[PDB]
Amino acid sequence: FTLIELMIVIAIVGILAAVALPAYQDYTARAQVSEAILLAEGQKSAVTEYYLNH
Amino acid sequence: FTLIELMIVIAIVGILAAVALPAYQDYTARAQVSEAILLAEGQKSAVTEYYLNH
Repeated sequence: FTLIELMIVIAIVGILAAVALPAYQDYTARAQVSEAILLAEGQKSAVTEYYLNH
Repeated sequence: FTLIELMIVIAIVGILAAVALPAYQDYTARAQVSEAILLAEGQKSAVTEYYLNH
């Protein structure tokens, strides 16, 4: 019944390859989001300039 | 599967070195343009003078 001990090791592996990964689709998003942040930044200038001029 | 976390960091780097640079060929232009602005300025004088005289 080391087999159990085995099947234990199996069992603990059994419920070890499921739901043990939080928030990574969450995390990639941030950067994937933040990528979008990276772009309109330059627009701020003429926006300011417009506000600056006007 | 920190490898994922790794490959995530890779992945987020993956789509991080592409299209994250707005409008700079746009911006250089302005000055590159504005350089051209700098020159004919002096012509305005005799232009005025011509208008001034005449």
